[PDB]
Amino acid sequence: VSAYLSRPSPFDLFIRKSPTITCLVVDLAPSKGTVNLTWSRASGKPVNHSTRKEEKQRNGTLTVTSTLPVGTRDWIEGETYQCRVTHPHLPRALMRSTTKTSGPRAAPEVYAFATPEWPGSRDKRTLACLIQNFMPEDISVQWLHNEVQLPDARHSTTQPRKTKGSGFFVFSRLEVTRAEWEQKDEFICRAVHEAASPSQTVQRAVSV
Amino acid sequence: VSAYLSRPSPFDLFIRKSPTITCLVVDLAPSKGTVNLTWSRASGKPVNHSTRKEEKQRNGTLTVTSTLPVGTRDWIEGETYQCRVTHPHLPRALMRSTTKTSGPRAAPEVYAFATPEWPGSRDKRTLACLIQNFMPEDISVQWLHNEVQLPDARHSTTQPRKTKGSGFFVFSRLEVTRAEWEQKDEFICRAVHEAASPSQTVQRAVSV
Repeated sequence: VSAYLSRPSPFDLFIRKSPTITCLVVDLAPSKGTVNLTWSRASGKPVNHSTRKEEKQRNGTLTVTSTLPVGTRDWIEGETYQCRVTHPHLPRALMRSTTKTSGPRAAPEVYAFATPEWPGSRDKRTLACLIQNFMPEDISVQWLHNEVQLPDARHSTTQPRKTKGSGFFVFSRLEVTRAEWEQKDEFICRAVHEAASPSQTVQRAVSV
Repeated sequence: VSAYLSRPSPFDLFIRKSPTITCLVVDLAPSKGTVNLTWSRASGKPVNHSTRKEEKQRNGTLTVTSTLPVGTRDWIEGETYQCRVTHPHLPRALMRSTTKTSGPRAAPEVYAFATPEWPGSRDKRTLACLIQNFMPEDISVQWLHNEVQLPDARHSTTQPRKTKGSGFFVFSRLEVTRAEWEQKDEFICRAVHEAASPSQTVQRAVSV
């Protein structure tokens, strides 16, 4: 029985302009009672209506999440939100809180590229992107075929990792068909991040 | 209070030829009693002497690990080892087990490269490597300046991530000085993995 609270994704915060935070509760072994999640603002101000999702996987996880729409300005100004998790059997209630990260800011550096695909085949052509030197750690990464964005499910992005002083880096891998591999020059890796002024967005086409 | 048991690193198993497994126990809040770790072989056979390490970080973690030297052949043949963790306050003892992963095998594909370093500076030149299409997920990655291996602490490697059917991929980043950046053609990314016959090793120099 664990719980996690995540900050808004930069994409939802700066592009979409409709930030949300999510409280995720994982129950390795389900005993039946209801799992409650309560939201509150440290400032005492009112919180909006949240969305609850319950999903079972007979593997060993009754996943439960609650997504709370957050004010854009309030979040940027530092409001702190709290998720109070109430599971039937446990003594004390779980409590998680989140706020914007403070500290210095640094823009992301983006580098997209293709992996050598030397004939004689059994395959998977791959495009990949390295995004680095950014801080804080929150960032949204997305692939585009020119001006149109591809579904998220198509790429795999690693978790932000610290480095030597610089800040953070993330790596994204995108497997593509032979067809789109012929127009790889048209694929673009885009990063959305707070420190990337103007418009918190930085992108680069696959170098060839 | 959590526990983790890891399999041997491919490097220790195939190059060094002296495999070890490690039981790591993390105690977020220390109450003082002793933390015991007991090793056993599912086959009942004798286990060697293990090495115990205790380290404190007033942050909130009394880390404790026990490393057990493992037989090369026994491990390759499928022996299963168990770590029985005994902490003072908890009711039942924690138990973790590990064995070689079964299933299909696939060699790693290695691609090393340098990130564009366009003048006008405040910096960090970087070399990076993408290793993919391998399975099982255990792999050792290392950087070398020609024939000599660099200290591990110098690079950062992501955790193996699944993909679409293919298998796994891992990304490694290596920040270098302006000096070594002049001889980047000499840096090599090497992967040690079971399916990479001959000698379970595959490497590639930084493409330029």
